[PDB]
Amino acid sequence: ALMNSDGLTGLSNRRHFDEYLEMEWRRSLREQSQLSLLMIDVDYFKSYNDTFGHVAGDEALRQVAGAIREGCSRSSDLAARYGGEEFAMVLPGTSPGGARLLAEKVRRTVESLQISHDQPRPGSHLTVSIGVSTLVPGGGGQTFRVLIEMADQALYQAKNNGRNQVGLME
Repeated sequence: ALMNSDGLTGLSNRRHFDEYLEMEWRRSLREQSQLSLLMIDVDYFKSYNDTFGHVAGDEALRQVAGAIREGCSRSSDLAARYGGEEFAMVLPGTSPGGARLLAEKVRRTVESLQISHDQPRPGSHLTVSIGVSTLVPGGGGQTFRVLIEMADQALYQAKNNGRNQVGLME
């Protein structure tokens, strides 16, 4: 077993990520500071594995992890593979605008890989959709997972508005 990382990509694993996110949520709750989150998801990944095989798939995920840690400039940022082709990045102290720009950096860096795909049509390249959320944590029964929920809602927006794009929550 691995304690903090993902075997395939070498990024953080889900458990390590969730724990960090909860600490940062609570930090932001006490500071009343903005906490942003990216949920990043390879487009047409099912088709991709079916057509090119799980080895090709794994190599693609590895390259995407590379794109992702590249966007992971600042020490306080943390990137994980949440599961399958789903990744996550926490961005403490990051405004909606800053979160969105960084997601665009990641999105473009993924396109720069030029990984050939035949979706949405022959001659295409691998892309990611990204949901961005940001919140100043509040009172009552509101856990850190609301931030994930918001990003996942943003992710649906991006996925249903044509993919290869960033969705936004607020």
